[PDB]
Amino acid sequence: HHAADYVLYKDATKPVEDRVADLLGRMTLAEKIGQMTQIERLVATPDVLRDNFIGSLLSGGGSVPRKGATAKEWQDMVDGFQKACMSTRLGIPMIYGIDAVHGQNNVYGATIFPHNVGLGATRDPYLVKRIGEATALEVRATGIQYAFAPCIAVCRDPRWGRCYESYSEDRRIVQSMTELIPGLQGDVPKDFTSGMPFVAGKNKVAACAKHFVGDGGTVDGINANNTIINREGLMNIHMPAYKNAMDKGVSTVMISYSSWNGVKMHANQDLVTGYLKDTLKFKGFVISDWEGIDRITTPAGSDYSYSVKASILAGLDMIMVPNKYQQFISILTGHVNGGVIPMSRIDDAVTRILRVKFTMGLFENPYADPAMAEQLGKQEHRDLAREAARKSLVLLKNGKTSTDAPLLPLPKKAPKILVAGSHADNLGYQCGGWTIEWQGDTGRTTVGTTILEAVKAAVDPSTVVVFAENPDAEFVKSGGFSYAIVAVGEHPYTETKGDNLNLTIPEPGLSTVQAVCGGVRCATVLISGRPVVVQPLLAASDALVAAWLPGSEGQGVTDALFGDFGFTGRLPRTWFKSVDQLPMNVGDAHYDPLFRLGYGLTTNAT
Ligand SMILES: *[C@@H]1O[C@H](CO)[C@@H](O)[C@H](O)[C@H]1NC(C)=O
Repeated sequence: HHAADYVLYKDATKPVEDRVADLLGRMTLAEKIGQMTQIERLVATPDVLRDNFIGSLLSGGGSVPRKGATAKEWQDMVDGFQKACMSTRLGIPMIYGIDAVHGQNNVYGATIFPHNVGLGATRDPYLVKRIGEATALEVRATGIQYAFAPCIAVCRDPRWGRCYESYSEDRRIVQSMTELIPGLQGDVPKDFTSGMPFVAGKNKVAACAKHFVGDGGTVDGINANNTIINREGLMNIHMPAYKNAMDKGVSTVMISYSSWNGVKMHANQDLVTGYLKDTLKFKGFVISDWEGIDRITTPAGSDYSYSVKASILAGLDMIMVPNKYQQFISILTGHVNGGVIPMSRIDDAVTRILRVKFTMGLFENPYADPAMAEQLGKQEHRDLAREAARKSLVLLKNGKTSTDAPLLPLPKKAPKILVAGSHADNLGYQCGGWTIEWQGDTGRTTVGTTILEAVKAAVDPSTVVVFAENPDAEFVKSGGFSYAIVAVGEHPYTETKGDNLNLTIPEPGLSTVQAVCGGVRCATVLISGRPVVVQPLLAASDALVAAWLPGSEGQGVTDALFGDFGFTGRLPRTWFKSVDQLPMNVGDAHYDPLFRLGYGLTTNAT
């Protein structure tokens, strides 16, 4: 179809499958294995990208061009690495991936939405769609084309450090919230074949259903450990949302570090090829986790030869190396040259990678759009995050006795009020993990509104607002306060750092609630990624709200505290009485919750 130097794969009017086959038929083994290789930006250079024909780059948590970088700085970084890849013989663009899991959360000034546990509490899949929509725009603001989300783990034990990354312990809720996928990617057309990848174009991103499969079912909630459950229970609890993800055209699937009955996911051919690919008919690309193939062995990295063979034969297509690319490429090349990995396996992997790249429009728009930079932290998106935060809140108590006046909603007009606690004025704590840094961080880490800021923004001008982080009992008694709002809870964490067998919040937390509530009628705002030991907090408090990890828009919290909207959130997880009960789900036998799944009190707007 026309000039003498025509190349079919470069013709945007041709069918994706024809473009994929055309390009594939031209590629050398080095060019094929290059597509299968994803490296960290920290090891990337123009020569490295060109000389090893690299297929993909990522930023891990905290991997940023610099602290405070603008959207434009991100675009220019991404474009520099793209220019190198486009300069190879075949000019195959790279795809850049990142953990944009509650907004474009590594980026300064990005809107930070509630983490998944709170979204589960909203029971609003359209809200979650809109969050996917907004997140795609903020990811494209930075020139990035690929988000490692959604996490569709079904967390069955809250001692897991990733429980906040699960929408719920109930798979039906997780299933409903796969609407994040068409938000991030665009809706699939009416004719669509389940399992095909889809991304609408340059204003959308490729998505990633993760981590396949049973990541939320591990023993004692130990992150990346073994999930012991029969096939029936794997398929009834952990798998279903993957089929909803196929039906919505999820582009990619990331494999879990976890094992299923002692078999590493990253080596599990029956599940990755037999089930995901051959039974679900998945046609996008399967990606490893970060040194996931290394960790097939114990110790990790003790037979990288075997890791490469096991993973690739199992059916993984792209490998998140992410640093030792030369070793990865060399070992895989050697296995193919030795006949240990057939060319049919390499060609399948490359076909899937190229199918996602052509489908999403990456060969037509390999570079960033500078007009999209201004999408970052946009007010419309902050309004959406505020709505989500407010909708996520679960009211657990609202009066000590059944005869007390309901504390919430609080009046905006009062002579003097107290805001107190470690989490009342700490933006980093209210965002939790995967925010700026991998593990999150403390204090004013990005643009947002703390709970204290939000109070000051909500109250009548005649209300005096006093902040004290950890006031003693006498301070409160002597202060002439109408009421207090006290915010306490967990510190930020991510992955194995968040694994916690006691689930008791750090001090001073309880002690400040006790001091404050001892003095004046109090509304306690509990910031956590999960249920935590709550009976002592409840005993002290007039009202108590489970606000989860509500993100940058702290006005969502005060929207409900002051009655602009009613409380509507409901527990998306069981609240336990004691950690000795765990695991405890919601049709066991020892099922004896403090608050059952679905519990939540309501108020009416004032
Ligand atoms: C689970 O963690 C335990 C305790 O650290 C360790 O013995 C074991 O290797 C882990 N198992 C798996 C499958 O990761």
